[PDB]
Amino acid sequence: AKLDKEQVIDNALILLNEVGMEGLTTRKLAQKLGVEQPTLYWHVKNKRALLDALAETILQKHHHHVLPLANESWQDFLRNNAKSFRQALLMYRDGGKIHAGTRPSANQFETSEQQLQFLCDAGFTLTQAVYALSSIAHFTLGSVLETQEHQESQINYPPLLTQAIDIMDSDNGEAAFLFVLDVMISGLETVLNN
Amino acid sequence: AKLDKEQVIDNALILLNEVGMEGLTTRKLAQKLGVEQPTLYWHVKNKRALLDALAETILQKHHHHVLPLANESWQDFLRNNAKSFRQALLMYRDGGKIHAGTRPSANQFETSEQQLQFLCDAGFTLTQAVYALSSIAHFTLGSVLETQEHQESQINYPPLLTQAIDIMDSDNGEAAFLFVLDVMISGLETVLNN
Repeated sequence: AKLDKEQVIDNALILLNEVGMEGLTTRKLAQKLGVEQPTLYWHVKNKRALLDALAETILQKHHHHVLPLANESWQDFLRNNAKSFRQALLMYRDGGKIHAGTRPSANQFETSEQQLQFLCDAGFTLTQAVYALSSIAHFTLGSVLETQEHQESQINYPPLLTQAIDIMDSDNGEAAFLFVLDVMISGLETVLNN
Repeated sequence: AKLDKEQVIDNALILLNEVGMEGLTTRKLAQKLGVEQPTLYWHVKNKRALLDALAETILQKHHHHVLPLANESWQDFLRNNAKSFRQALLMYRDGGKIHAGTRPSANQFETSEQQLQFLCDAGFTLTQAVYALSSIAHFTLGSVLETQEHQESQINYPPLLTQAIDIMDSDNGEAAFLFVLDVMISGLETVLNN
């Protein structure tokens, strides 16, 4: 057959888990596909384009809470959107690092617009809606980077710090994530007050 | 002279700006120092140990709001700690990526303990204090990763999304960062209520 983009990206996702972000290169991916680099080039012009395509595909495949459910409040929508995002980023090795800085793809323009419109319809200004979505994206990304790096690891701390480390690490940052997510929702409610 | 750790790390910081995180390798750093790898080994046993040392040194050199100022409220302390952190992470190429997952070093144990004690003294439970500090760290890290990747880059979006991109990018995420930081503070105030 012809080499198609889905075939390229599915093979790349496999390779990402096998070797990690740093290890992933277009040379290696070409080898895996049994083509030469000029052939792969038409699909992914360089490593950064490859990583962008991986990031987009991981969300498309695994980040499903991208619109509010029927009757869902904006509070529940942000909460569930964040949880869905976090789980999607945790699906692949270096998933957080891969995601950072990427934009929505063409197949996500529609739902990204609807998110913004939804929040505006809830009473947020456009600026406040943009910032609210950024709050969830950035906090979630930071949370995932932290847990992935701690996991990826394969000493006498003071006592409060020793408890702190145990509190963050013992569930891979889940409880802390939930707590902050409710903190953010409550602070946004406060923004809507004035 | 003898090769000392400060000399190793200062040279590594230079190399980090020159080549980036991915490009940075112990082979290249050995070359820069004019030593062989077994000699460098005694300082940094591998790349991950090198990156940990860079992360720690960048905070030591540039992240100065690590304790509350005389008379500072916990609200102002978290705000200024976050701002100080963000600026420190932006000082170096891939500063955000480098930082992710690292722990405080021995020279930061004292101030990390005092941060926790301070928040407890303000009325936070230890668990709430740990989570509050995580909220600032993770959100700030996500904010910096996003701006660094957008900058590091060297198309018809729908209209709200087009405005969203402009709102986030036009000041490298500064206004959004400030807004969320106040959102987090307000939500934490709400936590202290109950």
